[PDB]
Amino acid sequence: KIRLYQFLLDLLRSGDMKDSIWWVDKDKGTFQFSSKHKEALAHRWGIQKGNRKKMTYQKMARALRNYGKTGEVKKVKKKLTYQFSGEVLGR
DNA sequence: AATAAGCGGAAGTGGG
DNA sequence: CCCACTTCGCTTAT
Repeated sequence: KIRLYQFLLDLLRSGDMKDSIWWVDKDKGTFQFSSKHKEALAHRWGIQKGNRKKMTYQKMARALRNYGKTGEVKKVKKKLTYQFSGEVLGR
């Protein structure tokens, strides 16, 4: 199956769900979620995984926080803003 | 109080 | 048993 960071990057690269997520600085890999439309994006994540329960942004963001040590996706100090690693962007 | 964003421990569940 | 997520209490700022 597809990893969450790759699902998010795929969305960004295709301009699907443009109301839900967008680049802030695409060269740096900084991207941002919509306050009001993030739940439809998380909902789509959960379906794509076939999960038992419905996926919510909180649980998606819980998953994102695990990337913080290994580094694929880091939280930026702005509202709803994260950043892909350079390694993630090069692939 | 209310609310949205943000955090991390911990047990559960996947993985041709 | 780790991967790679998946499913409260706490905390801060408005």
